[PDB]
Amino acid sequence: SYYIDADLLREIKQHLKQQQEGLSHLISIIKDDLEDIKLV
Amino acid sequence: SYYIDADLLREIKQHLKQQQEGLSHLISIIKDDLEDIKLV
Amino acid sequence: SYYIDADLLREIKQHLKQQQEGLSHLISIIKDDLEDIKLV
Amino acid sequence: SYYIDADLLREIKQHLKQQQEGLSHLISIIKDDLEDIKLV
Repeated sequence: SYYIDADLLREIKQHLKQQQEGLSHLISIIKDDLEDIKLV
Repeated sequence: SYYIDADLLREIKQHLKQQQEGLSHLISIIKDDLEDIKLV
Repeated sequence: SYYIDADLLREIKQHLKQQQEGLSHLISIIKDDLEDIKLV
Repeated sequence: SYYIDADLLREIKQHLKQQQEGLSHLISIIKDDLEDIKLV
């Protein structure tokens, strides 16, 4: 049978992966601002 | 103690704003798809 | 012959709303921080 | 110039990590949905 929302689920997943990459990028910017800390 | 530039918060908040827009987009398209499917 | 399961989409929508709640809370925390910055 | 405690930034990072967990869980749910649709 044809799953009527197949293309939609694929699109939602792709958007979520893009958003996940955005969060990774944010986390990376934060890590880069903290990376030179030797102690705390 | 360790500190960072306060303006980093504004960069973070800008990206989060965008994350929010992305989530809103996805919620909207799901609501639209559910409306279109008329089960009888 | 189609296969349709609206519960799958409702589940995804529920998770997206939960995500949006968390993201709104984080934005609020950063706005609070930026308010405090302005005052020194 | 204005400086914020590095710990405030580590806290934001912790919330971002929680957001990443949420997106991962949702991506996993969609992936599982799409596997299941193969058999209908």
